[PDB]
Amino acid sequence: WGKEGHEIICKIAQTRLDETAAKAVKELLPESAEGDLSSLCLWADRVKFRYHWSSPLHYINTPDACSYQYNRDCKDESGEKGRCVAGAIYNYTTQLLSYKQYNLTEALLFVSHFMGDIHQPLHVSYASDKGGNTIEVHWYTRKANLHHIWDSNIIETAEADLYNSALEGMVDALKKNITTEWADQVKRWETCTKKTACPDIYASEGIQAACDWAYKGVTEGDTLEDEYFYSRLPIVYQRLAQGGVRLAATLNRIFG
Ligand SMILES: *[C@@H]1O[C@H](CO)[C@@H](O[C@@H]2O[C@H](CO)[C@@H](O[C@@H]3O[C@H](CO)[C@@H](O)[C@H](O)[C@@H]3O)[C@H](O)[C@H]2NC(C)=O)[C@H](O)[C@H]1NC(C)=O
Ligand SMILES: *[C@@H]1O[C@H](CO)[C@@H](O[C@@H]2O[C@H](CO)[C@@H](O)[C@H](O)[C@H]2NC(C)=O)[C@H](O)[C@H]1NC(C)=O
Ligand SMILES: *[C@@H]1O[C@H](CO)[C@@H](O[C@@H]2O[C@H](CO)[C@@H](O)[C@H](O)[C@H]2NC(C)=O)[C@H](O)[C@H]1NC(C)=O
Ligand SMILES: Nc1ncnc2[nH]cnc12
Ligand SMILES: [Zn+2]
Ligand SMILES: [Zn+2]
Ligand SMILES: [Zn+2]
Repeated sequence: WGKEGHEIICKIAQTRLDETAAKAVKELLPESAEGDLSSLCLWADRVKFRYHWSSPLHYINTPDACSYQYNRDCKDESGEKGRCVAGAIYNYTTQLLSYKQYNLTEALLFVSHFMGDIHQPLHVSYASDKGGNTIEVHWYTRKANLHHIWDSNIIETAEADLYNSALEGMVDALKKNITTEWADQVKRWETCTKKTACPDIYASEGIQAACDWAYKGVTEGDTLEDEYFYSRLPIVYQRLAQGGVRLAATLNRIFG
């Protein structure tokens, strides 16, 4: 996701931390963050070139089908197994279990960003179109690629048009629904029988959404506007809420 999506996910997650995880996050954040995890939830995107080995860790490339399997797909262009967002999440969550050898401030920031990215449908999608990056369309009157529409345009258009430029408005509405509309599902989103995290569950859901909602109905050159926007917005809400709820559930398991 772009900045807004990661901020939303981290804002939701930080208010769902239990006391031991809230304590560990406050201790691991640098002073400049002023205690706010969401002020650094895009840090990982800012080291894609300084730490070039980290670039493939933001997504998963799959064959053209609605299927995801860790052993088949979690590898980078060189074929090195484990170098994809699911493998990164296992890596950095395992490093945080050592909290109170690695920089754990970086592990916390990578886990926060990657838990977000693994919930963007087009970050678990086709290698053949680079996760929709090569599908060129128009978002209303402007040129955009489909990947960027999902990382940024849908959220930005909702923030301006539906929330009158208050992104805290979108956060607040998601938090209200996590409490009043989605409570039973939220309990399932939080459940993980693994030691730490369950990224393969989230990636499987994500390629299914890429097929059914993101790629669906889209052809190079189409103009995506109100019909696509209103029909896809609920899936974006769902994924941002799942990302926030799961990031908190994971950090609570790790630090507890
Ligand atoms: C798990 O997390 C660790 C910590 O961020 C990652 O370690 C980093 O791994 C990369 C290689 O993938 C290392 O870079 C390479 O280093 C060697 C020289 O040491 C150099 O020959 C290569 O050109 C490249 O720069 C990097 O140094 C290393 N960083 C640390 C602090 O250990 C690891 O990649 C992650 N694995 C995942 C997410 O699957
Ligand atoms: C752990 O990693 C973080 C992020 O890479 C380091 O913090 C950065 O430190 C440099 C100076 O070395 C500053 O210019 C950056 O502003 C810092 N980034 C952030 C996000 O705070 C941190 O120093 C590392 N801790 C170590 C080496 O023990
Ligand atoms: C929170 O949930 C409410 C209720 O489901 C959502 O509002 C509904 O949105 C649908 C479109 O998905 C409309 O067709 C209904 O008319 C709305 N219902 C009501 C009572 O207004 C709302 O969009 C959700 N907000 C978030 C951020 O998830
Ligand atoms: N190749 C790729 N596949 C999916 N998402 C991406 N984001 C940046 N590059 C990507
Ligand atoms: Zn992102
Ligand atoms: Zn992206
Ligand atoms: Zn990213």
